[PDB]
Order: sequence, then C-alpha cells, then structure tokens
Amino acid sequence: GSSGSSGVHVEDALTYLDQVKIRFGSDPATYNGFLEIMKEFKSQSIDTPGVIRRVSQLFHEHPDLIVGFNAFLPSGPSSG
Ligand SMILES: CC[C@H]1ON(C(=O)OC(C)C)[C@H]2CN(CCC(C)C)C(=O)[C@H](CCSC)N2C1=O
Repeated sequence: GSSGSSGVHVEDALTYLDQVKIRFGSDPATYNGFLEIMKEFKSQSIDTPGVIRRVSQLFHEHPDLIVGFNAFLPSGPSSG
C-alpha cells in the first residue's frame, strides 16, 4: 500500500536519531556532520531556529528529514 506508520511514542527522539545512521549508512561524512551540529545544540550555542538553519544546509537533498522533524518534536503546543 503505502510506507506510513502512525502512532509515535512519548519519546520519538531516539527513533529519528538512529534513522539518520540507517539512511546514510554508506555516507559517514553526512552522519558525522549531523553529530557535530548536535554538539552545538548540546552546548546551547544555538537555539531552535539556529539548528534548523544548519539542517537545511546539510540535508538540502533530503527535505523530508527536516520537515518530518517538525512533527517529530514532542515539545510544542501541547499542554505542558
Ligand atoms: C527527533 C530525533 C532527533 O532529531 N534531532 C534533530 O536535530 O533533528 C534535526 C537535525 C532535523 C535532534 C536535535 N534536536 C533539535 C532541537 C531543536 C530545539 C529543534 C533535538 O531536539 C534532539 C536533540 C536534543 S534533545 C535529546 N534531537 C532529536 O530528538
């Protein structure tokens, strides 16, 4: 039919995390850069709009990853 899976978990952070490794299994350079950008966020050097800017330049050939991440974010307009 179609490649779709509805119903995510409370913490889908680990899901997309490993997905990048499976997608770019033959391209370690792309995955390495992904980790570097994550480090900047871990150091609080960049914010939400900041990390997005980097992703938009790294995964320029894969907009799906950046777009899907918008919904793959637990923290949002939810009650909390
Ligand atoms: C969802 C899996 C995975 O995807 N992440 C990610 O950056 O995807 C983009 C590169 C497309 C990383 C980076 N961010 C960004 C935060 C910003 C405030 C939007 C995340 O929130 C946490 C990492 C920090 S919390 C552990 N994270 C994930 O959970």
